[PDB]
Parts: sequence; structure tokens; C-alpha cells
Amino acid sequence: ADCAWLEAQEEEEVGFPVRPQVPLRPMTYKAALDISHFLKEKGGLEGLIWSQRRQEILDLWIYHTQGYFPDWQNYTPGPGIRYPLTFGWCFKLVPVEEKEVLVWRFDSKLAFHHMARELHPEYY
Amino acid sequence: CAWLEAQEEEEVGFPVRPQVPLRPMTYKAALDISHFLKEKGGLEGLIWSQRRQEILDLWIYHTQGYFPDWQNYTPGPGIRYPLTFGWCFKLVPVEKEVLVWRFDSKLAFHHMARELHPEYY
Ligand SMILES: CCCCCCCCO[C@@H]1O[C@H](CO)[C@@H](O)[C@H](O)[C@H]1O
Repeated sequence: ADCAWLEAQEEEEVGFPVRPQVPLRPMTYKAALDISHFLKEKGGLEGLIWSQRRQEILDLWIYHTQGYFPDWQNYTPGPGIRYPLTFGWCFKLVPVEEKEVLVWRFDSKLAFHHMARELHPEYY
Repeated sequence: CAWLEAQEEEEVGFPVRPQVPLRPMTYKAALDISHFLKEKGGLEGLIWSQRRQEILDLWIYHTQGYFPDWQNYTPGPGIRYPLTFGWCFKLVPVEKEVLVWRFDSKLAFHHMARELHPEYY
């Protein structure tokens, strides 16, 4: 089922149901900063249990509204706290009580400290 | 049912609440959306799935405010007919069988789901 989703969205990328209304960019620091702070104030990620599908609904909402390619929202590997690889995005996945139940949590410090970078230089 | 519990939880109000106010699906709304999707969209020819229908349902729910409880079809086997009158897409088999979204403008004037299955009304 995991692989079946990738092939579906890449077919869907031209186009489904409508191609996005705005010019189609890649995710920036400031965009990711504004969208996070937006989603806290108005809208509701805070607390929700993470899933492959929910992330996709969130990725597609940003893609259709703002035009940012859904290529961006990636976190560090487990176990434990799951840090965003795209700097600017102020959400991380915390466990709640080796795969485990995660939760989107806002953290304004993520704006100033690229914690994924500091813990895993591997990726850069 | 693993999806429905997640979907219900989400309904207040992930990822944002839809911007235009909520209202139930109508004949004309369904008609207009269908004819929009054929001209300026890409629902045509695409293989159906549970997730693809949900992406479509949520795009409508967010864009236009229609609660996603309207785009259901008749049971199989064979040509799968829309229960909501106005919606001009049906799911045709390609040859549990592989279905494809197909625009049919005659669905606007004949409630084929009604004529074949009066049990649902
Ligand atoms: C799976 C999620 C599908 C995408 C849902 C969000 C798409 C909404 O899209 C936006 O809707 C606004 C009104 O709400 C309009 O003003 C914008 O022009 C439009 O881009």
C-alpha cells in the first residue's frame, strides 16, 4: 500500500482533480515559517496523531492553496522525537505514552535552530 | 473503518476548516462541478481508489463547502452509477474489479441509479 500511493500521486500530478490555481514553487524557509504559525493560530494540527494519510491531506492542502510541491515535509528517523528536515517548518512529531504512535507538536524554537541539521549532518 | 474514525476526529478542524460555509450537495452544484471537472480538470480516465475519491471529496469540501457524504455509487458488478442526481461521472470497469471515472452528460437528465435501484429511495 505504501508504494501504491507514490505511483498514484505522480500520475495524479498531471492533473487531479484540478492543477493548483497559483504558480507552483518549492518550499522555502519563510513559507514554511508562515504556514506553521498560520496552522497554529487558525487551523488544527496541534495534538493530532500522525498518519501517512493525514500528512498527505496536509501536503495537498498546502500544494493547492500555496503551490508548494509536496516534496518537502520530511522528518528524522526514529526512535523518539522526529525532527523536520526542511528548516522553517515549526512542527515535530513527538511519541505519546521500532514504530510508535506520534503526534504533531508546535515548537517555535524550530524557527531558529535547525535541530534535524544539528543532530544529523548525514543529510546535508 | 480505520479511515472513518480518523476522518471524524479530523472534522474539527484539520488541516483548516473550509473557508466558505458548509452546505449539503445539490443537483445543480453536482452538475456544475462535473462540467467544471471535465473542462478544467483531470478526473477523466483515472483509475478509482478510496484515497483518490477522498482527495476529490476534500477538494470540493474545502473549495465549495459540500460535506463529503454525496459521492457514493451503486454496488457491483458492472457500470457503477452515482446515487446523487446531478453528478455526471460513473465508474465503468476496464475491459472487486478495476473501475475508471467516466463523464456521461446523459447522467444530468436520467437518474440511472434511481431507475436500476429504487431501494435506495
Ligand atoms: C486533499 C486536500 C485538497 C485541497 C483542499 C484545499 C484546496 C483549496 O483551494 C483554495 O480554496 C480557496 C477557498 O477555500 C480559494 O480561494 C483558492 O483559490 C483555492 O486555491
